[PDB]
Amino acid sequence: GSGKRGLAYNNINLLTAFEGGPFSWSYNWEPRPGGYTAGIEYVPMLWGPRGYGSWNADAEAGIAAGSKNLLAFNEPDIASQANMSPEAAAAAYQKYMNPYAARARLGSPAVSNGAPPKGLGWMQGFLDVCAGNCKIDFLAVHWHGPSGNVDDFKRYVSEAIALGQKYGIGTVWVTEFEGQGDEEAQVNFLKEVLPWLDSNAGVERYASFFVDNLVKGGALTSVGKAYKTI
Ligand SMILES: OC[C@H]1O[C@@H](O[C@@H]2[C@@H](O)[C@H](O)O[C@H](CO)[C@H]2O)[C@H](O)[C@@H](O)[C@@H]1O
Repeated sequence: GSGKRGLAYNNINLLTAFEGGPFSWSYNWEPRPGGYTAGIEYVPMLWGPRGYGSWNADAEAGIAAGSKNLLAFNEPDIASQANMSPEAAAAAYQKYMNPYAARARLGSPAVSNGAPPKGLGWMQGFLDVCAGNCKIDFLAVHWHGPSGNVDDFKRYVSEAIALGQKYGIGTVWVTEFEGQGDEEAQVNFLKEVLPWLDSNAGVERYASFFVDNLVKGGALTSVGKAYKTI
C-alpha cells in the first residue's frame, strides 16, 4: 500500500495474523519489542518517567537492531497514562530523546484528542516550553471516538498537522486511531479514513487501535481483514 500502515500490539504472537499485509512498522507502548518479528520496523517508545532508568540502553539496542525512529511519552496529558506537565516533558525530551536525533527520527509525546488543556492544548504548551530546543521530526497524536465522527477525526488530524507546522514540524504520525462501533461500523470507518490518510501529505504513518482487538482465535476479524486489504 502507501507504506504508512503500522501494527500497534501487546501480544507479539498476534502479529503473524497480519503477515504479508501492507504494514511497514510496529510499536508496543514499550521500549523493547518482547521478541523479534521479521520484515517490520519495530519503533521503541519512551512511555513515561518509569522508562528513564533503562531508556539509553533500550534506544541503543533499538538503533542497533535496525530501528530508525523513536517515540516519546504516551499521553502525558492523561493522568492515568504518562501524566507529565508540558514543562516536565520538554526538559525530559531534551535529556532522553535529543541525543538520538543524528541516528533516529524522533516523535513527539503522543497526546489524546481531549479538549484543551489536554490533547493539542497540551501539545502546544509542550512546543512552547521546548522553545525550539526539542529535536522533533514528527508529532504523534491519538483519536478515539464513534465511527460516525469521521468529520471530527479529520478535523483533529488537520489541527495536529497545522500545529506542527506553526513550530516547524512538517508531519504527524497518528499512532492510535479508533472509529468505534459494531464490526460493520468499524469497517465503514476504515473505508472512509484509510484512503484519506494514505493521500494526506501531513501524515507519514498511522496505526489503527490496535492489533490485539483486530485478531480473535488466531484469525483476523472482519475489521482486521479490512485494515489488511483497504
Ligand atoms: O503492556 C505494555 C504497556 O501497556 C500500556 O498500556 C497501553 C496504553 O498506554 C495505550 O494507550 O493503549 C495500549 C493498548 O490498550 C496499552 O497497551 C501500559 O499503560 C504500560 O504500563 C504497559 O507497560
